[PDB]
Amino acid sequence: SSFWTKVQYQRLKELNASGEQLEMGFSDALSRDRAFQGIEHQLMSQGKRHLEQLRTVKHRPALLELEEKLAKALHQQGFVQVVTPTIITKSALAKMTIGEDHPLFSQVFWLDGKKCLRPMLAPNLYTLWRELERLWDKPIRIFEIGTCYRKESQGAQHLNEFTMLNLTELGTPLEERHQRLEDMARWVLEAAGIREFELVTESSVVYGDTVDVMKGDLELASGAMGPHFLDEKWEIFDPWVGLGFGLERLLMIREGTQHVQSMARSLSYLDGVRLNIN
Amino acid sequence: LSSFWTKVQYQRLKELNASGEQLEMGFSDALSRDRAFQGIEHQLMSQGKRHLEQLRTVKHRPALLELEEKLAKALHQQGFVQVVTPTIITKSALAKMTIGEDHPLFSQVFWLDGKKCLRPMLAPNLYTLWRELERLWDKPIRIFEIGTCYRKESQGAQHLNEFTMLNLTELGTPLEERHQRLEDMARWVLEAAGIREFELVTESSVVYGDTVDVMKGDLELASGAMGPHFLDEKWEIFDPWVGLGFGLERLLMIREGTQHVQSMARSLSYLDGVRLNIN
Repeated sequence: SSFWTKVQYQRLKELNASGEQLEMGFSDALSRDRAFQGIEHQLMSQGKRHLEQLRTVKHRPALLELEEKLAKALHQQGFVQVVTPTIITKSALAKMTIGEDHPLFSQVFWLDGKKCLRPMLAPNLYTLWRELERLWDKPIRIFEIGTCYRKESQGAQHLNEFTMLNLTELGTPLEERHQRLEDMARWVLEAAGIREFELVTESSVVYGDTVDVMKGDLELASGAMGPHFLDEKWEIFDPWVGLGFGLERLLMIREGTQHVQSMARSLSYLDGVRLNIN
Repeated sequence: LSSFWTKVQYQRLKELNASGEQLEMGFSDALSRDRAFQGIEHQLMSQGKRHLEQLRTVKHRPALLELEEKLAKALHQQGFVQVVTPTIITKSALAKMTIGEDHPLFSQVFWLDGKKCLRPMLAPNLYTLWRELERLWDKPIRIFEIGTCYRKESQGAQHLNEFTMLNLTELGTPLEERHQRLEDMARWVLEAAGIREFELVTESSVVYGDTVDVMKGDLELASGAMGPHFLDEKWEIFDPWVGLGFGLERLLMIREGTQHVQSMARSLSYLDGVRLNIN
């Protein structure tokens, strides 16, 4: 009836110990300790092995292989990729809501009294939409892949630095909005190797007719469409659809993993492998 | 040659990547001037629109993104392992780059709070990876990273708070081959970026190791160094090594011969070197 001690559970965890392995039980406190050195060793061996694949054939971790595969898949559907500032103005962050109540101000990393690290890509993409609409015929399709920051979590699994992928279409014919939302989820998720997922539609006073792509309980992405009450402040007058994916979750929810930090930007892990091993 | 572009017209033609010729030309008076302006602006805008049409119909991604992929693949080919590290670093990390209130680096940095700031360079994170990997992989160990870095101060006429760096390194380079290895790194990167002429100026500082800079005539394309280095002690590094760092936007600017370093940087007012403010 003796189970893993603290440090043992936490160590095995970083090493991506299964859920079952973690729930293992032993008779005596020493018998346990013996088999501990046993599992850790096996898991370490796997990490070294995987790291060997990175050194000799991949040459880049999953996050980057995923980004390229997703970008290419969208370039193929005629999406134009853009790269915008990670540093946005207070003024821009404010337009992300109506009224003088800007909840987002309490969860962002302020650099200045005027500047902050973007916690999302929407304000930048909103800006480009307005500019491209005057230059390009619709539908207009653009997306971006990049780091976003949020100083405070909503759960003990929300990273400070995370990678997002927002793709949008300005000019979507109204009756095609839902279908286009499905297309986007399909193009991205299939390209990531995830075929199962529901498009749980929803509609709130605020969020509006918001869409949540999910694989059971876990949400892979969040999307919305326009006319949207935020279009006024941004000067957008065309209907649209957009979807935002958190790439670390996609990596997580793909190669089934314990912690999401195993593959997020890090110094402790390399391509999902803890570094202080064997 | 009596009247030249107003401090407003000059600035506008600059944004629209007007050539240095156009920026200088003068005229008889305010008219011949204000007429040639709208005439040049119009041509520059047709240009930008045309370049954007290429982006929209065939490239599907801007120069910065295209360059990043070419450079990364070129290094994967020479056996370099690409890594991705956090943009937020500790005060300790920054300090190990020898400093405190000592060097103004602490004042050139964007602090998020009392113990963390946005990385102004990629060195500390790579320093950490060397340490970890030296225990798992046979040397020479080759790794590199392409990522955003932050500095809140201007050095030259150009200044980006957000810039993209490419730092490649080799841990375990034999002493007698360091200079050559720097040549190689300089070559693999720049040649892939489409820049053919450049020189590695090695300054054997009589005070602090050897400082290396890749120069293009008078412009600096990359900054580097080699170990043993006086900072290796704190980072627990003991092997010889070489590293080179490149600012991608600057590289792009140098190559395409453009006015602003921001026209191809992360932006909201530019897209693939083109000012959106056009028609």
